[PDB]
Amino acid sequence: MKQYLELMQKVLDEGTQKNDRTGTGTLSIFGHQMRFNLQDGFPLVTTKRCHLRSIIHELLWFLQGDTNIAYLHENNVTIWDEWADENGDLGPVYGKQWRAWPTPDGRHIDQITTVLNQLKNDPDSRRIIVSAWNVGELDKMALAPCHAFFQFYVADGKLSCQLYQRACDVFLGLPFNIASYALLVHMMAQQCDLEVGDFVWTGGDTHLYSNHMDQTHLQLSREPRPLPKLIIKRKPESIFDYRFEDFEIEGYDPHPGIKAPVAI
Amino acid sequence: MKQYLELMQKVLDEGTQKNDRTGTGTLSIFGHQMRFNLQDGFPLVTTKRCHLRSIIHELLWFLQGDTNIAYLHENNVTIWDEWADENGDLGPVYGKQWRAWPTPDGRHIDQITTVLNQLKNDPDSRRIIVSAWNVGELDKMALAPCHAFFQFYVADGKLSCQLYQRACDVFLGLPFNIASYALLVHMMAQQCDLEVGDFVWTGGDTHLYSNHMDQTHLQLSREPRPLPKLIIKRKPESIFDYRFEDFEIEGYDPHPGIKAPVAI
Repeated sequence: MKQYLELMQKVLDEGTQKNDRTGTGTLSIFGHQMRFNLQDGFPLVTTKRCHLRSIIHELLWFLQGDTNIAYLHENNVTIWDEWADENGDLGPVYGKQWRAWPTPDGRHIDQITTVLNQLKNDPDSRRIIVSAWNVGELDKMALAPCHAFFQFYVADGKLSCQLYQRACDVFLGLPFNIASYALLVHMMAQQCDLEVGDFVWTGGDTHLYSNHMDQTHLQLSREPRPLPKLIIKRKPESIFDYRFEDFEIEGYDPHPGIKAPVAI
Repeated sequence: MKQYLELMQKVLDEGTQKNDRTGTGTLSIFGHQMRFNLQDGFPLVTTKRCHLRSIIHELLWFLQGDTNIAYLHENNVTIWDEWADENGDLGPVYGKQWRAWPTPDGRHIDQITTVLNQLKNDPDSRRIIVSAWNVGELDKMALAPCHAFFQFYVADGKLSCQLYQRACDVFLGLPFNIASYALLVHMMAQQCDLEVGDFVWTGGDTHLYSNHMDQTHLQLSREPRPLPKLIIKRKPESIFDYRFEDFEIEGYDPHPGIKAPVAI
């Protein structure tokens, strides 16, 4: 997509050379923001073939709040396998914080229900927020939240959402991330009888791995195509009642897929 | 400053009309980002006279972690008076979360010390973060955090910082906010023997109150002047040992101050 390709070029042009966790070098920039008007089409990259299967399953899984990968395993979704222990547990990652943020006084805060309550009764609130950055539980998580915090906003009958992503592997992870949150905005908008607005993506340490350079140049040589259209075939009674089969994509005509090699 | 004035104009040009908490209407946009290269000067607005007195005192107060306004009162800093109760308490706002985020297992997490530890031992970390958004303590706070979350980054011997501000009164609050965090970056950089990099400001619900419109047009009619220079007269042994007198501003030549009327 235009916004995505321009970010790749920006990292190439002004990114600084360094390293990651402890291995493959990277080119990185700090602080970036882009916007996707969801009325213009569903933001699924077209310059390389992507699939929504895992994205949809993972989001439904997040919304349910159970951090065990049993559900993902049952549906052959393996993106969390590398981090799950022998019992399939990941610790209190995303879902747990979204649906049951633990407090010192023994309560479990449902941030998703809270946000839906705000959107329906106080849409102009300046604090319609969901945070996965629970400082006191970071050490227990298999991975520290990447998509750490997001906020909603309502104007002119449209629902917008801004995500703060602390770090981002532009080539491998970003396409997945943008589609995931775009899907959530559509679901929340449907439950609130609102039209979709903008998805605003804000990133911290935004990078490209050294071994993804040839792949990046290849993708940049391709012209983006018209964005597809998301179809929700059914209207669930609540945000927790969506099903995999409820979502379909129309008019998706991407360029060939590009593999993403990763070091271990 | 150029970046600040362009934001005011953006809100004027594309902001939508609505309301706030429950009173004065506003023009607002959702999702914005701007960058200040601290090497180009200290980002204290020049198109209207500003002062650093309260900003400095408030930041030292945040760093100490005590949320009672006694210190502010002793120094005639009254910006938190409206929210403090009879005993001068504000609940677990900013400072408490920065220095003693409470966990369900009875610990108090010092995020400032943690970040300094990361900057000195693992500067390439993609999670050098401080969050004030403690979901389980929001109801006990006098006010929900506005400057909610910030992240540091190091490259080419320079320290950068990105702040996520969930909501922002562009005319009254933003000038204060930008200078406050810029000051923190300078202090953290000094303690880490690093040069200052960029301060990246990211906002959510960014607005201008209807009764600040004439004031905004007046400020936009003024040409920004060269940014001043921050001087730190002393090098404290730690981030918790700074004093008010350690900071001085040179070359600050602003336009006349503009009052900000507020409804109650």
